[PDB]
Amino acid sequence: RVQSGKINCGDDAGWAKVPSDDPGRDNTRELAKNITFASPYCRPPVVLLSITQLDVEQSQNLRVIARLYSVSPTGFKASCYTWHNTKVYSMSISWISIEN
Amino acid sequence: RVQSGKINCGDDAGWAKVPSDDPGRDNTRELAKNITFASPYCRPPVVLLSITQLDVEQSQNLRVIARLYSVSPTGFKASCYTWHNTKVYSMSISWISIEN
Amino acid sequence: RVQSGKINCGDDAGWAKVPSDDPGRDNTRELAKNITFASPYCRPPVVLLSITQLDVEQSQNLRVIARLYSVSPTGFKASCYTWHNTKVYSMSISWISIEN
Amino acid sequence: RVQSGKINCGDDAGWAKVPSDDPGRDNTRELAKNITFASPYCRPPVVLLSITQLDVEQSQNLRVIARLYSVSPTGFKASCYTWHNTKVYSMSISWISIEN
Amino acid sequence: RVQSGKINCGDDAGWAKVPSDDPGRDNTRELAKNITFASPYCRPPVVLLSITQLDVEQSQNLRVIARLYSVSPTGFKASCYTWHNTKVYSMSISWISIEN
Amino acid sequence: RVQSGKINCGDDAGWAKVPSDDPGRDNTRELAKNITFASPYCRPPVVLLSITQLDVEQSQNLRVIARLYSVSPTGFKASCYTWHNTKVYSMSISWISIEN
Ligand SMILES: CC(=O)N[C@@H]1[C@@H](O[C@H]2O[C@H](CO)[C@H](O)[C@H](O)[C@H]2NC(C)=O)[C@@H](O)[C@@H](CO)O[C@H]1O
Ligand SMILES: CC(=O)N[C@@H]1[C@@H](O[C@H]2O[C@H](CO)[C@H](O)[C@H](O)[C@H]2NC(C)=O)[C@@H](O)[C@@H](CO)O[C@H]1O
Ligand SMILES: CC(=O)N[C@@H]1[C@@H](O[C@H]2O[C@H](CO)[C@H](O)[C@H](O)[C@H]2NC(C)=O)[C@@H](O)[C@@H](CO)O[C@H]1O
Ligand SMILES: CC(=O)N[C@@H]1[C@@H](O[C@H]2O[C@H](CO)[C@H](O)[C@H](O)[C@H]2NC(C)=O)[C@@H](O)[C@@H](CO)O[C@H]1O
Ligand SMILES: CC(=O)N[C@@H]1[C@@H](O[C@H]2O[C@H](CO)[C@H](O)[C@H](O)[C@H]2NC(C)=O)[C@@H](O)[C@@H](CO)O[C@H]1O
Ligand SMILES: CC(=O)N[C@@H]1[C@@H](O[C@H]2O[C@H](CO)[C@H](O)[C@H](O)[C@H]2NC(C)=O)[C@@H](O)[C@@H](CO)O[C@H]1O
Ligand SMILES: *[C@@H]1O[C@H](CO)[C@@H](O)[C@H](O)[C@H]1NC(C)=O
Ligand SMILES: *[C@@H]1O[C@H](CO)[C@@H](O)[C@H](O)[C@H]1NC(C)=O
Ligand SMILES: *[C@@H]1O[C@H](CO)[C@@H](O)[C@H](O)[C@H]1NC(C)=O
Ligand SMILES: *[C@@H]1O[C@H](CO)[C@@H](O)[C@H](O)[C@H]1NC(C)=O
Ligand SMILES: *[C@@H]1O[C@H](CO)[C@@H](O)[C@H](O)[C@H]1NC(C)=O
Ligand SMILES: *[C@@H]1O[C@H](CO)[C@@H](O)[C@H](O)[C@H]1NC(C)=O
Repeated sequence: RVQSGKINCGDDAGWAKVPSDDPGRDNTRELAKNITFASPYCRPPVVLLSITQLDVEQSQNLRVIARLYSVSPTGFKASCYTWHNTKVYSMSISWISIEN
Repeated sequence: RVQSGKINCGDDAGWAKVPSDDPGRDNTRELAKNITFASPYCRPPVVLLSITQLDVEQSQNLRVIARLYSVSPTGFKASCYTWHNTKVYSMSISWISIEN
Repeated sequence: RVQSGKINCGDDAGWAKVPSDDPGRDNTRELAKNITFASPYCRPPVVLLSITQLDVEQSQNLRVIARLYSVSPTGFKASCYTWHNTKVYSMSISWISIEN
Repeated sequence: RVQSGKINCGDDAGWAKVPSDDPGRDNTRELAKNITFASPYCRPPVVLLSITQLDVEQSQNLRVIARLYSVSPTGFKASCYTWHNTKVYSMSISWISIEN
Repeated sequence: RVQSGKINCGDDAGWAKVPSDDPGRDNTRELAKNITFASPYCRPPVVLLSITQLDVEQSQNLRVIARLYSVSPTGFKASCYTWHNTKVYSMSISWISIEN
Repeated sequence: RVQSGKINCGDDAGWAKVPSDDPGRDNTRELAKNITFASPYCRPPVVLLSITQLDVEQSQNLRVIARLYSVSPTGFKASCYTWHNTKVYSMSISWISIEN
C-alpha cells in the first residue's frame, strides 16, 4: 500500500522554539507534527517529503527545511523547520509512504 | 505502474487570474495544467507533487503553492499558484503517480 | 524495491561553474552529484526529486533548480543548480527511486 | 491483488456431456464452472489451475483435465474434464489469480 | 515476497490414521506437515497447493487430496490425504505463497 | 511481471530414456522441455508447477512427477517424468512464474 498526506504548518508564531542541533544556527523554531498512517504497515515504509507551499518574508533570508526525523511501521515524525531571523508565514509539506 | 512528469509553468504573465478561495488572499493567479497519464490506471493512483524550479522576485514575498486539485484513473489537475504582489518568473512542478 | 536518499549541496562556493544550456541564463553554477543505488535495479527506476532545505540570500532573486539529468539501473546524475547573481547558502535534495 | 478459490466438481454423473474438440476422444464430459472474482481486476489476471483432489475408478484409465478456457478481468471459465469410459467419483481444482 | 517449497509425504505407512470428517469416507490417513515461511509475512499470504508426484496402487482406486487447512503470517498446515483401501506409495505437494 | 504457460508432454513413446537418480527406480523416462520466458526477468522468478492433464494406463501403477530442475532469469528446465512399467498416454504441466 501507498499512503499520502499533507502537513500544513502555518505561521511560525505557533511553531515551537527548539534547541539547535547545528552550531551555526540559532533561534531554531519547528512545527513538528507526528503522523499516523491510516492503514498501518508492518515493515517501515520509505517516506519522501516535499515542500509544496511557501510564504516567506522577503526582507530576510529564506531559511526552511522539510525535516524527516524517523519512520516506523505505524507513522513518522517530520517538521517544518526554520532558524535565525527568517519569518515563515506559511509552509506545507505533502508526503508519500510506500512499502518496499 | 508508476509514471512521472514535469510541469513547467513559466512566467506568471501567462498564468490566469482566478478567484480566491482563501479570504486572506487576493490577486490569486494560477497556471493550472491538466495532465493525462501515458498508460492509464483503472483505479486512481496516489500522486505526489514537488517544486523543483523557482525563480522569484526578491523585493517581494515568496508566495507559491504546488497545488493538487484532483486525481482520476486517467490523469490529474494540478497548478502553480501565487497571490498578491508576489512575482514568479519561473516555477516547475515534477510529479509522480503510483498504483496502490 | 524502493530506495531513497538525500543530497546536501551546501554553500554554492563549492559548486562548480558550468556552461549555460539556456541562453537567457548566465553565471550558471551547479553541485552535480552522481548517485549509486545501494541495491541495484536491472531496469531503470522512476526517480522523483524534492527540494527540502533552502537557505537563500534575500537581497537577490531566488534562483534554484533540483535538476534530474539521467537515470540508469545503477544510479542517477542530479544537481542543485543556480544562476546569475543569486546566492545559495544551502540546498538539499531528497529523492526516491521506485521500480515500475 | 491475488485471489484464490476451489472448484469441487464432484461425481461425473452431474457433469454434462459435451461435444469432443479432439477427434481421438469421445464420450467427453465436463463440469464447467464459471467463476467471478470477489474483488474485480481491471486488466485480466494470470490464472493457474491445480488439481488437488482425485477419486478415480481403478479398473479403467485415469483420464482427467483441469481445463482453463478463458480469463477476463471479472472472472474465468474453467472445468473438470474427462472422456471415454473413465469414471470420476471426485475432482477438485484449486486456483489462483494474480495481477501482473 | 513470494515463497515456495515442496512437501514429500512418502509412503502412507508413515502417514497417521485420522478421524474422518466426511461421513462417506473411512480409513482416512494423512501426512499433515506444518510449514514455516523462511521470511515471515505480517499479513497471511495466499497459498496455492499443487500435487506434483504420484505413485498409487493400480488395483485400487486413486484416492488423494492435497489438503490446505489454514494459513497464518508465519506458515501453514497442509497435508497429503487418502482414505479407504487406496494405497499411496508416494505423494509430493509443491506450494507457493504470495502477499496480496 | 508474472508469466504462465503449458507443457504438453504427450505419449511417453516420445519421452527419452534417462538414467535413474533414485536407486529404487528403473526404466526412468522423461519429457524434459526447456522453457524461455517471453519477457525475461533479471532476477530468477519463483516458479510453481501443476499437473493438469493425466491419461494413464489402469492396469499398471500411476507413476508420475512434474519435475522442476532449475530456474534462471531467462527460463527454466522442467519435465514430465515416469518410471518402471507405468504407461503415460498423456501428461500436461501448466506453470507460473512470479518475480519476488
Ligand atoms: C552568511 C552569514 O553567515 N551571515 C551571518 C548570519 O548567519 C546566519 O545566516 C546564514 C545564512 O543566511 C546561515 O543561515 C547561518 O546558519 C545563520 N547563523 C545563525 C547563528 O543562525 C548571522 O551570523 C548574522 C548575525 O551574526 O550575521 C550574518 O552576517
Ligand atoms: C503579514 C501580512 O498580513 N501582510 C499584509 C499583506 O497580506 C498578504 O501577505 C501575507 C504574507 O506576506 C499573506 O500572504 C496574505 O495572504 C496576503 N494577503 C492578501 C489579501 O493577499 C497585505 O494585507 C498587505 C496589503 O494590505 O498588507 C500587508 O502588510
Ligand atoms: C526580469 C529580468 O529579465 N531581469 C534581468 C536579469 O535577468 C536574470 O534574472 C531573471 C529573473 O530574475 C531570469 O532569471 C534571467 O534568466 C536572468 N538572466 C541571466 C542572463 O542570468 C538580468 O538580465 C539583469 C542583468 O542584465 O537585468 C535584469 O533586469
Ligand atoms: C491406447 C488406445 O488408443 N486405446 C483405445 C481407446 O482409446 C481411448 O483411450 C486412450 C488412452 O487410454 C486415449 O485416451 C484415447 O483418447 C481414447 N479414445 C477415445 C475415442 O476416447 C479406445 O479407442 C478403445 C475403444 O476402441 O480402444 C482402446 O484400445
Ligand atoms: C462407488 C462406491 O461408493 N463404492 C463403495 C466404496 O466407497 C468408497 O469408495 C468410493 C469411490 O471409490 C468413495 O471414495 C467413498 O468415499 C468410499 N467410502 C468409504 C466409506 O471409504 C465402499 O463403500 C465399499 C465398501 O462398502 O463398497 C464400494 O462398492
Ligand atoms: C511396492 C514395490 O516395491 N513393488 C515392486 C516394484 O517397485 C516399483 O514400483 C514401486 C511402487 O509401485 C515403486 O515405484 C518403485 O520405485 C518401483 N521400483 C523400480 C525399481 O522401478 C518392482 O520392484 C517390481 C519388480 O521387482 O516388484 C514390485 O513388487
Ligand atoms: C509525536 O511527536 C512528539 C514531539 O516530538 C513526540 O515526543 C511523541 O513521542 C510523538 N508521538 C508518537 C505517536 O510517537
Ligand atoms: C483540464 O483543466 C481545465 C481547467 O480547469 C478543466 O476545466 C478541464 O475540465 C480539464 N480537462 C480534463 C481533461 O478533464
Ligand atoms: C558522475 O558525474 C560526473 C560529472 O558529470 C560524470 O562525468 C560521471 O560520468 C558520473 N559517474 C558515473 C558513476 O557515471
Ligand atoms: C459461464 O459458463 C457458461 C457455460 O459455458 C457460459 O455459457 C456463460 O456465458 C458463462 N457466464 C458468464 C458469467 O460469462
Ligand atoms: C503443526 O501441526 C500439528 C499437527 O496438527 C499441530 O497440532 C501444531 O499445532 C502445528 N504447529 C504449529 C507450528 O502451529
Ligand atoms: C534445455 O534442455 C536441455 C536438455 O537437458 C539442456 O541440455 C539444455 O542446456 C537446455 N537449453 C537451455 C536453453 O539452457
